[PDB]
Amino acid sequence: RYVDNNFCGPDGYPLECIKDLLARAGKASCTLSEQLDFIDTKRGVYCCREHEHEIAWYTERSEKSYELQTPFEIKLAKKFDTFNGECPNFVFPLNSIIKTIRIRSVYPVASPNECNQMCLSTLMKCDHCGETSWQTGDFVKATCEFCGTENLTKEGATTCGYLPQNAVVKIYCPACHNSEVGPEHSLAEYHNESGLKTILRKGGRTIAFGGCVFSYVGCHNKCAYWVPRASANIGCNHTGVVGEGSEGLNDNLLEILQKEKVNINIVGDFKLNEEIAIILASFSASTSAFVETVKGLDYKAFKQIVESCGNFKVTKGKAKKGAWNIGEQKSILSPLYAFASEAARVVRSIFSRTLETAQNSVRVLQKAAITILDGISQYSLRLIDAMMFTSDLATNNLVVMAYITGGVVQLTSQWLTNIFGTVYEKLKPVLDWLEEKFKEGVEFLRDGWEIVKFISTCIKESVQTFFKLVNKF
Ligand SMILES: [Zn+2]
Ligand SMILES: [Zn+2]
Ligand SMILES: [Zn+2]
Repeated sequence: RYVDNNFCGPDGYPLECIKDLLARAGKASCTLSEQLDFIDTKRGVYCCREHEHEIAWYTERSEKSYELQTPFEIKLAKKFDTFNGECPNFVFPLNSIIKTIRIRSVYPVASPNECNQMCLSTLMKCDHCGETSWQTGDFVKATCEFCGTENLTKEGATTCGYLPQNAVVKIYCPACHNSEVGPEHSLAEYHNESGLKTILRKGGRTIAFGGCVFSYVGCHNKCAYWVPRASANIGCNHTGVVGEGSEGLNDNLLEILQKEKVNINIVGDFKLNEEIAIILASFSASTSAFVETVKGLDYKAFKQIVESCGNFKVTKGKAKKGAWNIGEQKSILSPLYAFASEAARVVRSIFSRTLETAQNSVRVLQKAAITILDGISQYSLRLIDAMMFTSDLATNNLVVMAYITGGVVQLTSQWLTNIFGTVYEKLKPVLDWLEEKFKEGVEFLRDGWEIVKFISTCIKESVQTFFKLVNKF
């Protein structure tokens, strides 16, 4: 059984066998340092006659007596210097600074509408698809971004995203929706009805998830509010990764984020990729504000907006060691890019959905694509239109491609109207060609995409064929 260098367990709480040792010795009321000196006299790891409490973690804790040590007393956690091997799961990430804090007793909030909802992610299999990816939600259920379905949380790597100010977690509160109990219930009633597996201690009930320890504050509008009473900080307010496989993931986060300023490095041309779009969304108050923000976006505006927050420095050119290299297309489902803003959640969903393509025409795929996009947000269509037609959008997501590509027949009609002054009968074979191309379904989505960009901001082989047809009239 592995402990830290203060002989507390992997979950941050003291061990029963150590409390019994110190109690028999009459050291229970002593300060932490005196208790540890005693334990060392008993040979530390081998102070128990039935255990070998190998020390895996190095932690710095308050002097508070051992029996009163909790995850809320930790200030620093990292791998123990002489421990050769991989670490077991630990409540906090390694190489992290730990901070600690009805709602008025926690945050300077004027009303619940000023609280921000944290982004909680779990790495797990989606039953609906078979894919394994980072699903976004809370500590009870999460949504699979590929298909939009909800799955119950399972054991695996977990993370909380970048901490917003006044961070809360909003959970469906069955105690309030159950009309027999309703709002104004007692605390005991909430925890008995919620049905989720909390960690019960003499000091209350808490939840350990994604590098934070949450506690219950209160309810509003039949939702329960939890707050990260304790949270890790590995750099730029990121809370790191905990759970199976977290050690490798943390190494990737620490290399990039644990700096005085996080270097955002745009490699090659500045294109509004999925990764850049969500980084900018992180700084937008609302989805509607983001729609206005992305209009006319270029590198300079991106640099100014991102750097204005103080935690980042934006540069461009060649890839650099230790920098946040953006330009090679990487998955947006990661502990990195775990932004908690409203606009960021919409952007993540838009660029992560897939289509159920089965020999369908472009017109059919567009109808399905719009249905998906409308479900995500009523601004999703205006947001995509802005990114595509007032900026320089690039993606390989089929839902976004299907929505835009299906409109090429209307854009072509208007484009030909603008060039030649009206719609001519001689130009019908160009529209008829597109209608036949729509029968290719997925096979034409990339070809149409390039055509839309060509006419949108007015040469690839798909456009050379189309353009040659137009030049016949
Ligand atoms: Zn023991
Ligand atoms: Zn899925
Ligand atoms: Zn409630």
